[PDB]
Amino acid sequence: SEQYPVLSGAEPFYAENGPVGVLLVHGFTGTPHSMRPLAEAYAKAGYTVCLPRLKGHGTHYEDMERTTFHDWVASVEEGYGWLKQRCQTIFVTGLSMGGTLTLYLAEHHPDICGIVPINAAVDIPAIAAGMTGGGELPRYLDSIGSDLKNPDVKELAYEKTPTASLLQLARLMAQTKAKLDRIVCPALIFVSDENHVVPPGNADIIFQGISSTEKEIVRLRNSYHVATLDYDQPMIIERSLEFFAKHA
Repeated sequence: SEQYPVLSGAEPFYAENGPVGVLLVHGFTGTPHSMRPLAEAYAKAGYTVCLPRLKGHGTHYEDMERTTFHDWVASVEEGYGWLKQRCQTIFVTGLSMGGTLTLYLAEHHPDICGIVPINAAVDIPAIAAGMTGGGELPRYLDSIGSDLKNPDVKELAYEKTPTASLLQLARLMAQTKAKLDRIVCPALIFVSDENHVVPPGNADIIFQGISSTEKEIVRLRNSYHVATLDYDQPMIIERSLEFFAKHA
């Protein structure tokens, strides 16, 4: 149970429109802020939209510290269920760990129409390494800002990362990576060529691992990791809309 109140800007976003739905998943220590411009664009295009707030996110990092990856999965599952009550057709898109959760969801549901992971994380060796090796880490790691090309964007995210939450992320990534072959729905995979957080190599692990018969990669050349708020935002939105229309 969250002990801290939800912060302004971190609210989930819902829009009831047509029978085709899009689930949007934000990232680790992040908030719905990172996916909001996408959610709004898709809503305006006539899609039913669900952008949930991950448990322990958008409140306080102490809440986050208390969560496990199961809680984050449950938050996304709640959004899937909300769409299930309203939509004949469901797409899922997500940034970073949101992309990881997008893959995870496609691995455990048979009726997802398509996925759009954006810089999804499935293998970050430094993380598991540090959780089981190296020296003892502080309880909280200091955030020093978001990986963005555009300097004038401020992402709404925690100023500290609970180290305990890193193990949860590592477990989520490991279990998602192991089950990639269960994914059969069409996939549009975005990857930033320059990325200082997730190795772009992850996109290939995903591309090769999934069983999808229709899969594509779009390499973004004008964005860093937080691409949804970076210069390539218009392309991400446009290509995603084309993807939704192609498969619905």
